[PDB]
Amino acid sequence: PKSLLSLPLVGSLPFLPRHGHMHNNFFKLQKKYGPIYSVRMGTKTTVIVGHHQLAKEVLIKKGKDFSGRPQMATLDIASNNRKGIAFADSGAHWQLHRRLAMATFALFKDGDQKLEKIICQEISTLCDMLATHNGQSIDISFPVFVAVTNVISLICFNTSYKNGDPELNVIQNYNEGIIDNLSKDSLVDLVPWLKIFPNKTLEKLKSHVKIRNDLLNKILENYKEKFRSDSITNMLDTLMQAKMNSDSELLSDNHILTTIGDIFGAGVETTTSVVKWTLAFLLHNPQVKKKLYEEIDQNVGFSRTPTISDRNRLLLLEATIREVLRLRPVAPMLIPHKANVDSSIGEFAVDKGTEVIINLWALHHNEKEWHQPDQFMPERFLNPAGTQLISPSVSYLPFGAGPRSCIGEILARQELFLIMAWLLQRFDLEVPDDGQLPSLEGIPKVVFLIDSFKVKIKVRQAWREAQ
Amino acid sequence: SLLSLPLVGSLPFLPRHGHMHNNFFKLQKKYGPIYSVRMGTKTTVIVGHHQLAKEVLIKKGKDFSGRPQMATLDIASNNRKGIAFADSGAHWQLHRRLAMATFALFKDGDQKLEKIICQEISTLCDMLATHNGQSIDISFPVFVAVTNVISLICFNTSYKNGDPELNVIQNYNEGIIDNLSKDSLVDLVPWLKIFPNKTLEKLKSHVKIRNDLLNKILENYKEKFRSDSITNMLDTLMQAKMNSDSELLSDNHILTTIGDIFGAGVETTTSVVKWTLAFLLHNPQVKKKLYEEIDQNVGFSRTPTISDRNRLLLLEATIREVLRLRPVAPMLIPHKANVDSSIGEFAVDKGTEVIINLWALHHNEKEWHQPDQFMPERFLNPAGTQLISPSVSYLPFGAGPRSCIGEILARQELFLIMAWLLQRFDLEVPDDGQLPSLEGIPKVVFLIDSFKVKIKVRQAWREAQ
Ligand code: HEM
Ligand code: HEM
Ligand SMILES: [C-]#[N+][C@H](C)[C@@H]1CC[C@@H]2[C@@H]3CC[C@H]4C[C@@H](OC=O)CC[C@]4(C)[C@H]3CC[C@@]21C
Ligand SMILES: [C-]#[N+][C@H](C)[C@@H]1CC[C@@H]2[C@@H]3CC[C@H]4C[C@@H](OC=O)CC[C@]4(C)[C@H]3CC[C@@]21C
Repeated sequence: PKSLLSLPLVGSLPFLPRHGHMHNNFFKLQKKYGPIYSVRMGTKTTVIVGHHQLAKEVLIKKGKDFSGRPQMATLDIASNNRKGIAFADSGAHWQLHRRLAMATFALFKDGDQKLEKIICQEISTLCDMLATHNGQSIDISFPVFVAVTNVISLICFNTSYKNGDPELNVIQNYNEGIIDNLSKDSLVDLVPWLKIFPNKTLEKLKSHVKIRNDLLNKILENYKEKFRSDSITNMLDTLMQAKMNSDSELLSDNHILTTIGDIFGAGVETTTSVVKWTLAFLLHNPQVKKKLYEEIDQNVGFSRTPTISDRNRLLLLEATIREVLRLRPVAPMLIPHKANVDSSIGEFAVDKGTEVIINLWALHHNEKEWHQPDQFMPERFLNPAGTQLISPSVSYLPFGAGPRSCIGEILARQELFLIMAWLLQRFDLEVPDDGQLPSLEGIPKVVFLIDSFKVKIKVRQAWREAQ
Repeated sequence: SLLSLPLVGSLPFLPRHGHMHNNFFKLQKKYGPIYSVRMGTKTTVIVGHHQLAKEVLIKKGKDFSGRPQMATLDIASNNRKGIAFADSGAHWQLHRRLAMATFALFKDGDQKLEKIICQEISTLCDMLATHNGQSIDISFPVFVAVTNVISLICFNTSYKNGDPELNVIQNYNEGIIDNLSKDSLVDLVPWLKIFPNKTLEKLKSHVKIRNDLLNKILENYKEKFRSDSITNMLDTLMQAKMNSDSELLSDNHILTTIGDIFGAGVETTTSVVKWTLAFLLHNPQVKKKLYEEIDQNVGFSRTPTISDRNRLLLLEATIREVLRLRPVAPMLIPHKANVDSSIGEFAVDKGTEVIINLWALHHNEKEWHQPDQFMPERFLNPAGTQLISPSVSYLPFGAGPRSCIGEILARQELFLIMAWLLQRFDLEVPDDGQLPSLEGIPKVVFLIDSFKVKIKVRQAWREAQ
């Protein structure tokens, strides 16, 4: 029986570009194809991994095999040709700067530079500014941005900004610009639209990165006179020292600049996003918010301000931060990895140079590893009696794992806990007067961001009477 | 057999569709330049020709110098205190007089208005220059500059960079403007009283923050005031009360007058600057001529001064054309008949609200050539060597008893901001090509949608520094 012919197929993708969130689109495909599959774009083959078993083989068991980074035209501009840490390929450059960066956080282990003290100082500044807005609905994005930017500038240069220093608006402006132009889908851009049609994405990215580089360069030069081999106390000292003791090819001035830029961008954008997400979920869940005010008042009161040691007491607050980092991870697909050598994932072959994506969203929403994964439930991280924190699932990796794992996790966890505890001790946070709630859908950029929203700020009466 | 339906109400256009001032203007084709509308028991008269407008504001200004009472205006003005929304009477008359007498304290000296103004503009230009090569919204830096100028006129104080109080003011200013009215204070249908809403409660909560902030300043000034140092607006008001009428100089009355001056000085000037920048982004040809004008007449050996209004004629005509096309108050503030009177020989009863449609006057096709078009040249002789007044149908600052009292301040603020900015900065379209929408948002002030501008330090200024 004759039959019409099937049309020649020159290309095929399993979902529509720019429709839906990529991480969720990859996760939905796991019903059809399993937890690991590949897609080819020209000559580049990419592998997506969506189960914690296989993710741990990529990140840990074989971490060094898959520690590379793929080269992207956008990340080249941002990383000054793959310098820095996050977007540098595995190699001597990345191995050294990563280690020196991790070593700087020991300069702030304890003493007067104890991170908790640096953080609580800026948090005090932030809470004071916020209190002037008593009774008003405001967007707290910038006040937080300034606080974390000062904590990071103290770690990097032992310098901090003064209220109103226009530099803070200049950085805000080129951070905004680069994040808006770098990627529209969690750094996983299947189709290379940038190279098919005429656009100015790369030209915009250069403009913003020029202002960033020139600003950092001005600081790094004015610091060449301040430096003393006897006084290493910040990240810039650590780097400048190794350059003197040298290799010196690796610690060039552009290499140092770009490595500082990564720490700054990483430390400000991630932390500020997660605070905003946490506020948003509490506006949608006043029942959790009420319980957090009760916990913070019974365990800390108002005689003092929260300290890191309160982490052992404010368990629901720690469970909320954990639940927010599960639901809305800062990087729902981490940063793309790359196979440094021929290797394998779950017995499947993977050739050298293959881009490997870990779908963190899939891991955090596996219906077999989590009860009601779509729901904001801080209790999932506490025992039934709410007296002890737990780890309900092994499919939980907000900070990654292995050689490319996060180096600022300690800082981030202290900033988050303290910001939230200080804010909750002093302020009622309510829906703005016109009743709008933030959309919890999110915008998947290099960072998984939430749409800007306003919050009604009111100084709590319990905290007022206590004065 | 078939009859017409009983008709219980009729309005000549659809509420909340289009801009009111323009809907009123369109109706003149059909009804003439003056007609009336009756809402319940309140009759309102709309006036749309310069001849009749000048009879209401000037020839009969005293007959029509009242203000209609509105629930929303009552909250903003603490029950019709202040000046702008105060009914004609002793209170309004005295405070307006004292507010105007305050500007003579700044006619010359170390505190000459041009010195106060140029100081702030210098700070603004230094802040804006840090943004070299970036696209920004210049709303807040201007708001802060002008808030400092007015604060210096009222208290001889200014805010330092970063003072969170400026964000607090910006917040409740935005809140009050957003909830005061949706259409130039000419809200025909009283929706606020028909359906459940929280408009008046949002306004109260914003005004409370304003009143509390102002009260703190005023009661901390009682410990500063001296009879021998009268140098600002608060001094002028306190002296009058010391020399006393004193019943009209209550603390609330002084607060509300100061509130009116701060709000009027800051939100009007900030809007006009944003409107001027928008039009030049749409008219690069005018923008180039301005750069050429200022370069040849002021150069880069010094910053512009007020005396430069004699040479920067295109800049002065551009400002005039922006106040014609996008008046801060397209329908002024509503007036009211204090007595039984007449307009154009028609009877107007006492208590009748009377609205002057300035938009109609400024777009009259018989009085202006291509009134829809942005044409700074219309205010210069064909040779571009002297400013002219091409029509009598031009009243951006009102006229008569309720006319603007800050015109002089505003005209110097506007001229100097633009001159300094054009001397030093290239102002161009942001990187993604978006241009501002010139349609506007008719609120208590005729506002322009928020937009951004790429700011760059000019090479001429650079080289010459
Ligand atoms: C809640 C906050 C944060 C979360 C959830 C987070 C998560 C992550 C993730 C998902 C990655 C990619 C992991 C991978 O490729 O396997 C990463 C890497 C990185 N993180 Fe963060 N991060 C946070 C905060 C911070 C802070 C405060 C800093 C700096 C002080 C920082 C510095 C970095 C850097 C420099 C990298 C690049 C590391 C590399 O490629 O070797 N992060 N982090
Ligand atoms: C471009 C800037 C400005 C424009 C176009 C403008 C225009 C106007 C207009 C049209 C009126 C209403 C006239 C009427 O109701 O018949 C008015 C009134 C008023 N203006 Fe302005 N004005 C400006 C700036 C200022 C400034 C800088 C101040 C104070 C420093 C100020 C203070 C006032 C006050 C207090 C009134 C109320 C007068 C009264 O009701 O007796 N304005 N202005
Ligand atoms: C964790 N995490 C995240 C996975 C990463 C950490 C840092 C890293 C980059 C580093 C560069 C920087 C440039 C800054 O724009 C100018 O400076 C904007 C913000 C970035 C793009 C951040 C965004 C988060 C990241 C991808
Ligand atoms: C000319 N003109 C202008 C068109 C008018 C002059 C002043 C007047 C009022 C006075 C009160 C003030 C309260 C401020 O909110 C807190 O302070 C917000 C801004 C206002 C509402 C301004 C708006 C402009 C005006 C109607």
